[PDB]
Amino acid sequence: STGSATTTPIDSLDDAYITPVQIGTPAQTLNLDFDTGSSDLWVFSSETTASEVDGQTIYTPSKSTTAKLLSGATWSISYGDGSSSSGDVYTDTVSVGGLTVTGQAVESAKKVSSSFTEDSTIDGLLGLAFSTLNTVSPTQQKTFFDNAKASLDSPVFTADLGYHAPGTYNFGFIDTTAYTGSITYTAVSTKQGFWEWTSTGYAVGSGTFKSTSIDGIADTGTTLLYLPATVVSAYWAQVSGAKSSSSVGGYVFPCSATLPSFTFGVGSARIVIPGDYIDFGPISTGSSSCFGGIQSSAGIGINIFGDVALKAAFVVFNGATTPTLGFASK
Repeated sequence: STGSATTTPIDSLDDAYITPVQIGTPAQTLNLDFDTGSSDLWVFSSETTASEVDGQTIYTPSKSTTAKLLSGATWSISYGDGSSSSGDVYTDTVSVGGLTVTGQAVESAKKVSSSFTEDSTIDGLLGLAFSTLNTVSPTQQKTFFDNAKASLDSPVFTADLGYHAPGTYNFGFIDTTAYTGSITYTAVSTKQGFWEWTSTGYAVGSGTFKSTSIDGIADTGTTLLYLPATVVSAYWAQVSGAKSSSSVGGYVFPCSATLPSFTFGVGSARIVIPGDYIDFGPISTGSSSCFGGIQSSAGIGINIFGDVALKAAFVVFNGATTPTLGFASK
């Protein structure tokens, strides 16, 4: 089997991407944030505190003939950005782009933090990291991808995120028409539950490439590119007037600037992030100070290849017995 779904930016800055997901019988379609940095499939639901719902589409398990309460199971998750959610658990039929899993754990939110409430366009998350991070207790549950894996033509999914435009998540096959040149594969460590890999270095604009190992995670659920402070300083030093602002919470730059590209290494290959991808616009409406898309990972504890980086590539998440990551230009 295979699946193929379109993923769409939630706003004009590509802050996140939503992908339609069918849950239950008859289908209830929710728009979920596919997140390769976590491993819970959770949804706004009929059980969510009413004051914490503001425009989201909710899953109503009582209206699904295939929904079954997973007796005794609860979940609770906190994310890197400080947001959180929790609730109880159903199993139900879940389909993504024609690919169907029966008995998928669907985690029903009773509580969500304000950040989720305020984002009316995101109805939940669909985790695509390794199932070892799944927070369901007392019986840990598998991700959609883990459940689908044995049925897939090939045990892979791919992320093809668009810049200010729709893109694609595919399951079970590699679309050889979706990228240019070759795919370069690189080793993955699952020791922390993430798609963790080591970049071979970087360049700023037309500058020389610096060979240096950068350990980080491929995370579709993080907006920006978070790298070591040395790297990030070298980038923003090439932008006149750029500075790190503690009051704003990162690097800002004059909105009149033209940003340089940023290149990262995948083995001997190179992925080029165009400068425009690094512009996240005015810090506040009407401001002439703009927020940078490359930020320091210092104090996160890990480097994160988020959407800013991933959308410059066709990315293969290979879930074979020995997982790997592949990157191609497109």
